[PDB]
Amino acid sequence: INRIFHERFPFELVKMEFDEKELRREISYAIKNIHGIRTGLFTPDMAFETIVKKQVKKIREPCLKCVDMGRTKEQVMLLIDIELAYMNTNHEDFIGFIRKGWLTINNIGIMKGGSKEYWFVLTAENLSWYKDDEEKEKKYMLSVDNLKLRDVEKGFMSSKHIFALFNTEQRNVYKDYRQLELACETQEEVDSWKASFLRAGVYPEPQLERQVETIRNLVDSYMAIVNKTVRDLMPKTIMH
Repeated sequence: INRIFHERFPFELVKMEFDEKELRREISYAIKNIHGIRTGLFTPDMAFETIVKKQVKKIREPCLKCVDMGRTKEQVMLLIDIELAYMNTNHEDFIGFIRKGWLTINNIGIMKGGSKEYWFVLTAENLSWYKDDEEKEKKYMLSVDNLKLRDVEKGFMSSKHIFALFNTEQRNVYKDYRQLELACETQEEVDSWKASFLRAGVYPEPQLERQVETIRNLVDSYMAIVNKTVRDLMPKTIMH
């Protein structure tokens, strides 16, 4: 049973919730107030320390519950007070810081081999084509952003219904050979694809924020260490 604790206890340490909006408000005001009258060149350190101390002070609750599940409690409190006395930034911290289907190729070059069906996956973020349906080859990748839909130039006979994907806002050609014409058996599939591409985001035919996020990245990294330590001392302090 006393080893149910020491495995329930980590659960009590992860019941803590943080209001990120209030957190970013406090970080911003901390940076501005620390510089005082100056505009500052580098991110202040006291902004990091002030936030971390506020979060560490909450660990007292689960630790006292674990004990209940005089001298023992006094030791636990002391082991938490000493966590607020010094910020050891050398302890392994960050030092120095939608639609799928088979589609054929209409414009065939030497690199295409022939007019064959390829497995195509469309997501909100990117586009991918594969020789098979295992989605492992990753032969061709194309981004949804900076992409535009195009129609086949007048004169093409609709033996197969085709839509074209052409990247227009990138210097990366993304292997857009002959405008990357993809054919379907019926027009309904082509229109469904075009709608899917546009829904994905395809074109239809202060520096203070970086500092705030950098502080947040550091605070989370440090508290990962602090939680690891308290998870280790509590099973030992109570035994001793």
